[PDB]
Amino acid sequence: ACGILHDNCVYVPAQNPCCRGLQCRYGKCLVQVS
Repeated sequence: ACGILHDNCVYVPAQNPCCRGLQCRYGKCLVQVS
């Protein structure tokens, strides 16, 4: 259960719980796409 593009999360990259490619923003894990 890696943090997804709309999975509530905090900006702690050091221990990124998200799927590699997504980055936690204070609130939700942002899909680091542009």
